Amino acid sequence: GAKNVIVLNAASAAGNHGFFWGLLVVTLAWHVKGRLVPGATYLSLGVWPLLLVRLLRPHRALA
Amino acid sequence: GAKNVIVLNAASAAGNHGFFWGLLVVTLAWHVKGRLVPGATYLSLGVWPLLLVRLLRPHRALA
Amino acid sequence: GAKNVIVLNAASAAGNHGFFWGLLVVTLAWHVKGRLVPGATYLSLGVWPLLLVRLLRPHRALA
Amino acid sequence: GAKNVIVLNAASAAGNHGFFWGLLVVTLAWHVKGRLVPGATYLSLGVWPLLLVRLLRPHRALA
Amino acid sequence: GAKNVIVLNAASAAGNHGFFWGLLVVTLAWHVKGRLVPGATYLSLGVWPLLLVRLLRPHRALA
Amino acid sequence: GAKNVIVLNAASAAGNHGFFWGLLVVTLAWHVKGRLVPGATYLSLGVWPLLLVRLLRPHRALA
Repeated sequence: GAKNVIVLNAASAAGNHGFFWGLLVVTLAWHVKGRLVPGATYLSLGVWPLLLVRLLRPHRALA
Repeated sequence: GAKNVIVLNAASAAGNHGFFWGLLVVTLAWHVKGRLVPGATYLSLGVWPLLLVRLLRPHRALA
Repeated sequence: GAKNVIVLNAASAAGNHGFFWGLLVVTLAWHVKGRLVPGATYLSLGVWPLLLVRLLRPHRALA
Repeated sequence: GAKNVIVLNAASAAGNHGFFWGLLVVTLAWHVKGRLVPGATYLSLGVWPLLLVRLLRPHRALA
Repeated sequence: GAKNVIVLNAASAAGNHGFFWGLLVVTLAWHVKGRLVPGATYLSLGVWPLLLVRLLRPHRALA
Repeated sequence: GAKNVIVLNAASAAGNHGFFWGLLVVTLAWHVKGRLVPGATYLSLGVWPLLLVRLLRPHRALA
C-alpha cells in the first residue's frame, strides 16, 4: 500500500515522452511569432489588469 | 526543507479558487455536445487508427 | 537524493507566480460567455451519453 | 523503486523549462486582452447561469 | 499543517471528476479523427527538423 | 488519512487510460508541422524575447 499510486503517475510521464511530444511544444512557440507582434500593441492598460491581480496578489497556501 | 515546498503548491491551488474559473468547465462541456455527433461518423478510418494505438497500448512506465 | 526532487517542483510554482499568468486564466473563463448560451440549446443526447459514462462511473485508483 | 518515481516527475519539470516555451505563455496572457471586453457583456446572464453552477458549488474534496 | 497542503490538491481533483467534465475528453478525441488525416499529408520535414529536436532528446532532470 | 489524498490523484490517471485520449496527442503533433514553417519567417527582434526571459532567468524557487 505505497508504490501503487505515485507509480501510476509515472506511467503518464512515460507517455508524454520527448519525441513527438517535444516537437509539439517547440512548434507552438514558433507559430505565435507573427501572433506576438499584433499582441504587443495595446494602450490603456496601466493598472486596470492589476486590480484583478489584486485578488490573486495576497495568495494563501492554507487556502 | 521538507516543508515550504509542498506549501508552495498549495498556493497555486488558492489561485484556482475562483467562481469564474469553475464556470469555464461547464461551458466547454456543453459546447462539445454538437462536436460529438459529427465525430462519431466512421468515415475512412476503421483499423488505421488502431495500429497507432498499439504503440500507445504497452503504456511503458520505466521511462 | 531526496530533497533534490520536491524542491524542483517548487521552482515551477515560482514560475507560475506572474501577474500575466493569472490574467490568462481569468480571461479564458470570460470568453466562453457567448459560447455558453448556444450550448444550452440543443435538446438531445438523452441516454446515449450516460451509457459511455457507465464505464467511467465506477472509477478506480488501481487502474 | 523508492527515489525513482518522484524523480521521474522532476524530469518533466526540466522539460517545461525552456526559452521558446517561456515566450508563448507571456504573449498569450496579454493578447487575450481584446477577448476580455466582449466577454464582459452580460446579455441575459444575471443569475440564470448560476443555477448550473450550484452543481459545481459543493465541490466536495472527498471525491 | 501536514494534512492540509496535499488535501487542498485533492479538492481540485474532485472538481475535475464529474459527469459533464467526462464527456469533454471523449468528444475532443473523437473530433480530431478527421483532423488527423490532413495532418498526415505533409511534404518535407522528414529528416531535418529532428536535429533541433536532438537537443531535446537527451533530456535531463537536474533542473 | 495518508493514503487517500494521493489516491484521488491515481483515480484521475485511470481516466486518461483510454486509446481515444492517445489519439489526441499524436494528432496535435502532426498538425503543427505546417504551423512550424510560417513561424520561422517573421521579423528580426533578437532583443525583445531575452529581455522577458531575463526576468525569469535569475529564478528564485524561494517563492
